[PDB]
Amino acid sequence: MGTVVIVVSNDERILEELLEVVLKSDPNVKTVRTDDKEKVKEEIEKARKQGRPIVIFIRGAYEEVVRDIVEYAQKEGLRVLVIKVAQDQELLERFYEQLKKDGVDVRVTDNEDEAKKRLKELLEKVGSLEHHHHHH
Repeated sequence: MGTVVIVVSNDERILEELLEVVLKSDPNVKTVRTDDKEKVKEEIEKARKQGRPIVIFIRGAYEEVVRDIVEYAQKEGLRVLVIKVAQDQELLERFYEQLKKDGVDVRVTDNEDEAKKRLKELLEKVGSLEHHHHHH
């Protein structure tokens, strides 16, 4: 109950399309476009309260803010899983390194087409692990 899945991508329309994917898949799973620091934390309190997964849509430039939020989500003791569209960028990689070095799990989809599929497939169960055995 109350798993936190943070959908990040640089382009807006991707987060919009991917919003509609998860929102129509389940309207009680709180898909919040906010890109904020304090608000995400407030919505996480609501998520754990209901006992439902929460999907936070942050942009690539805004993703820098997510590390401020990570501390709170750890203090909760929740499963923190960042679903992130990689696409060969130094800024995108810069922040990404902080997640893995810390211990927060990050699913790099590396595409937008598969990203939306990943989201709905994680709602089939909970979203707390890889759906493929990542050899290479």
